[PDB]
Amino acid sequence: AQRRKEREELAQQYEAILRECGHGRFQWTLYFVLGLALMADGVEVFVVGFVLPSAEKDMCLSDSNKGMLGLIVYLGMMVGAFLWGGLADRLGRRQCLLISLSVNSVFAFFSSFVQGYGTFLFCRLLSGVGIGGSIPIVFSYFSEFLAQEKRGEHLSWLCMFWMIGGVYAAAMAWAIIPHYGWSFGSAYQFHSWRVFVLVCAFPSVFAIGALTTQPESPRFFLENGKHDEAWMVLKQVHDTNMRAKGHPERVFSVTHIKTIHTWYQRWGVRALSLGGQVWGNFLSCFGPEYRRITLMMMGVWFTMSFSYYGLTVWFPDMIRHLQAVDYASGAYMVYFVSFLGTLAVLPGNIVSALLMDKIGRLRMLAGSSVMSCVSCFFLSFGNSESAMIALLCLFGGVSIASWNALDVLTVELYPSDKRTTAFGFLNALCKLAAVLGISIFTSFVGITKAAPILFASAALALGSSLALKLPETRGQVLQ
Ligand SMILES: COCc1nn2c(CN3C[C@@H](CC(F)(F)Cl)CC3=O)c(C(F)(F)F)nc2s1
Ligand SMILES: COCc1nn2c(CN3C[C@@H](CC(F)(F)Cl)CC3=O)c(C(F)(F)F)nc2s1
Repeated sequence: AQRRKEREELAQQYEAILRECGHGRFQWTLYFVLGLALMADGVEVFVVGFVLPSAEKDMCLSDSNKGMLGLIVYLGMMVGAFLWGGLADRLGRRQCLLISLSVNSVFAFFSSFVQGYGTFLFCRLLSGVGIGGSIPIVFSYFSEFLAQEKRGEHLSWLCMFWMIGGVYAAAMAWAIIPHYGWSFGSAYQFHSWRVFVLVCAFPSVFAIGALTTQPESPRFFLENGKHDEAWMVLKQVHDTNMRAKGHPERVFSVTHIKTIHTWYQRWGVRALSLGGQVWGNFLSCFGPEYRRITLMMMGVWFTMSFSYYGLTVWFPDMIRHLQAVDYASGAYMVYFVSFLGTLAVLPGNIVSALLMDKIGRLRMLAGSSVMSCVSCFFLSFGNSESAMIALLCLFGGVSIASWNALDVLTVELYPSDKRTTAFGFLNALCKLAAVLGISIFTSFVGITKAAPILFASAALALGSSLALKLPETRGQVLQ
């Protein structure tokens, strides 16, 4: 009964406290620290999508087992997303981010030394389970330090690190394992898939190391009744910002903050309680006051992920076909296209970041979705490799804006006590959509050119039609 009023008061006071702390060196530091975490997810996604389907041809496998590994890893990412997103609302943002990154790093490290396909599959699956939790936790964790004045722009600036991780993975793949030799094969060669697997883990290890230095989210502390810890963290933020700005004498004035109020047997009971609470949050996401928002969010996210991850398998085959037609008269191609795509995304992320708080989230999302639909439709007309690459750059440049807007909107539409639960559920749905799109678009490879693009464009059109119905959030305190 009373809790809604108490939480509204908490949000209103928290916004004022953040305005007192201001924006400065602390948020700039946290920005890079969490950017490393996003980069790790980018690296893993690239490895699953482009390296491993290329390595499947050298590692010995039965024909029926060829596509198994990516499916398994994406399902692991789905499970990890739901698990860590749910737990981050009960144990904390920093805690769960540390745990998930540790899992990812440990099993990525272990996968370098295995001597068989089964054990490699196991270790890679658990690495996926680990990394699946990063994005939902990262975005909420960063959002909880941002004042409403420029929260959208600051959240939008965060998405570059994912593309940077993709570029990092592609460059390391080209440098270390050209031709994608993957024999289960090193003897300390420094030019081997084991060394590539190790090098891909560096962003996650650095993320863990840097993240150990950062404080836990004070909003999480306040929502769980820990007044003094939240006060200490907020004082740390204020003092860091003011000392960096050359005003060490300024005093943090906040006096009091609103707050909300055998060994194995004990562990079992604890786990049961945690499961019950996570399930309660997940079911609350479909309560009468959030059901419609959740369903519309599901539709939009599913359609966007479906179209993108279907194109991830459509485009390389189109390039191969065009190259074959031209020749009728490698890793470097992937690295080159990835680098150009990142350079194309960059202007789109700059523009969307600068406009996010100027024109609102809904208009950004709708315009970017329409432009994404049309740019996807244009792919059917490419007659040559250069034109195809240019059109892919166009599509990425326009779609990054819609993904940014939907990230901000997803952050702001859900309350802090279940934000990471909602975000994790949506991210798990996105990875399920990735699985489905990859399989369905793989089924088209032998048939025709146009139907996959028409299908993706229709999916994006439906996504935009749903996106038009979401409520605007610009100019509101973080619920
Ligand atoms: C909707 O379309 C997306 C496609 N991206 N993409 C690429 C390169 N990437 C890889 C992407 C990033 C990550 F997912 F890997 Cl982490 C960004 C990008 O541009 C290629 C290839 F270069 F291999 F040919 N083919 C396609 S489709
Ligand atoms: C709801 O949960 C799922 C989310 N995934 N996701 C990502 C990761 N991307 C970026 C996409 C490729 C693009 F070219 F379109 Cl930017 C594909 C993808 O999966 C980001 C990002 F950091 F990139 F901004 N934001 C969110 S939300």
